Formats: sequence, structure tokens, C-alpha cells
Amino acid sequence: NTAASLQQWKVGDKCSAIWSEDGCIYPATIASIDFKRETCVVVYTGYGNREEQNLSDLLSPICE
Ligand SMILES: CN(C)C(=N)NCCC[C@H](N)C(=O)O
Repeated sequence: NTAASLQQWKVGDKCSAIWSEDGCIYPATIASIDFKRETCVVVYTGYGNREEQNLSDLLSPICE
């Protein structure tokens, strides 16, 4: 189940995010967090793409 919904993040943290385009988990680092939108922008590592994710949706990063 999705137990990791108790996520609290800071900018510059590595994580994994769901790509809007494929819907898959990809490695991304937090570029900015807007606690009011309860969301944060992540930059997909290796790609350079950036999109906004929910703090609670963010998953633990890769082993890199
Ligand atoms: C998780 N991400 C961002 C990716 N798997 N990206 C691949 C496509 C990257 C290209 N700049 C584009 O956005 O079209």
C-alpha cells in the first residue's frame, strides 16, 4: 500500500517523481517547494525536465 504519504521534504533533496507524460517513477531532485500549494517542482535527473509534484506524492530517491 502507499504508506509513504507522510512525506516532508526540503529543497535540494533527491527523490523520485511520477512523470506526467508516462506516469512512471523517475529520479528527480527538488528544485523548489511551495508548501502552500503543498507541491514542489522537481527536476528529473538525467533529463533536466522539471514539473510540479505533490510533496506527499514524492517517493524516496534512487540508489545514486
Ligand atoms: C522523467 N523524464 C523527464 C523523462 N523520462 N524524460 C524523457 C523526455 C525528456 C525530454 N526533454 C522531453 O520532455 O520531451
